[PDB]
Amino acid sequence: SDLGKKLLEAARAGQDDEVRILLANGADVNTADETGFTPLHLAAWEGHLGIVEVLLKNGADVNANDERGHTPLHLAAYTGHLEIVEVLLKNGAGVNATDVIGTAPLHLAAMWGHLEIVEVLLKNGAAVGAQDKFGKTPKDLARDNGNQWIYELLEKAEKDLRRKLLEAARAGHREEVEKLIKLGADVNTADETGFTPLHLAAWEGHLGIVEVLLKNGADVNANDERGHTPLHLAAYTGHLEIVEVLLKNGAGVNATDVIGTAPLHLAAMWGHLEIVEVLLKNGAAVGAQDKFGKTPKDLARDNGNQWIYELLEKAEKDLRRKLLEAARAGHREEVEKLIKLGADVNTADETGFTPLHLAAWEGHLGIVEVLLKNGADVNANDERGHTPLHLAAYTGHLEIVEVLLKNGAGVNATDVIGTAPLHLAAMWGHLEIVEVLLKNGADVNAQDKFGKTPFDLAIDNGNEDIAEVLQKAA
Repeated sequence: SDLGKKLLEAARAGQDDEVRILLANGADVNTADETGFTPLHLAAWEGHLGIVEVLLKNGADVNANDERGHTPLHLAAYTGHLEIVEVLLKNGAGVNATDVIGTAPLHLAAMWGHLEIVEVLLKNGAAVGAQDKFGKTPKDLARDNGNQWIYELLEKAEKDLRRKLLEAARAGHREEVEKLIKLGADVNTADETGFTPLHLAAWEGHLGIVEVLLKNGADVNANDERGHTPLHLAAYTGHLEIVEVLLKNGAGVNATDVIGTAPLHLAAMWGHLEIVEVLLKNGAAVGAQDKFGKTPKDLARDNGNQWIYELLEKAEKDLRRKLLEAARAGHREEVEKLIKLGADVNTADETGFTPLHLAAWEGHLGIVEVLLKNGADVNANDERGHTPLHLAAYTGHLEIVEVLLKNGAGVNATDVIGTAPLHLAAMWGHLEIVEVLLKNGADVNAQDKFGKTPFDLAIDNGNEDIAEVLQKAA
């Protein structure tokens, strides 16, 4: 619009009567130049109050944005035209509008020292905590630029939001909380002992506030000065719903304070059955001990929470059963985790088979290595007196024999019948394994219950090759 082009220049120039003529003619009040500036942008950037008010009466978009997100309120605050600021807000300007850099009007007012404008912007709900791409707040800009009066004004406002926020989270003022967050309050501020608004909201049982704080980016796993997370406090005080929300939002179900106390310790200690079930269902480890060696089960037993003791006792039994089943099936992932939850690595079934036994019998070298480094007894015996090395030689798992011996497997161990690993290897014709056993110092003269030697068993089973080797070894 050529007519709108002259109106833009008429606003930059400041000719009220010329503008009035152009408004009665009908030239678009929201004309825009190449950048995106409208007649109301320039009336505010130059400081023509009367013109501004007149454009507002003809419905100039109070929140028009140029190609970089600058509104008329940005420009008025930049240049320091207080009368235009107050007017623009009277027409519903966005007090917290930000450009593509995240700069708000309060950034500009604070930087250039327009105290009166700063006071007004705050009176209309400006967020003191807003940060730009450089991470600067209006307080930091004032400070860095030497506006001590303004810096102290904003430093005092931030100090008040942190205090009022914490007091609201601890008091249950869901509305007051949501308000203070809009005003820039640091959602992750911490009191003298490190408690955040989330700690307090969980400690006091304000589910609503816990939901708001999380939606706004609160650290769900925030630690006080001693390692207590909000999940700790929710379990301590016993707020099922909060415990659920936190876990849904990524809470550390096994987080431990400086005393090794986890949330499960506290639920069991203070008899919060429902929360105990939620924590176990979400991966809580039953084997965790505090600095006194007490597990969650010890604390329920010591504190008289029997039904909770039963559940934890069952959970322990279930993990040691699943570990045996995982070791057999060949599920390294299931094994590794079950070991973390607290599954006894040296547990045994009815036969006396341990997870290591099952792993050697089924030929799961991966799972074998996991158990060994986790302290699995290499020379564990079953009712038959079998060692994992026995089962390995029985089945021909070469690599599992090497790893077992590597980790100290009794090479000359004998079962109840006196059978040794070398007997099995020669009996079942595992040439390569016979070479490893003898190379690892295996007894060649060993006799079983029948006086038979590994060579004799190589004869009876008719493995010439292994026979010639045992014959050469002797």
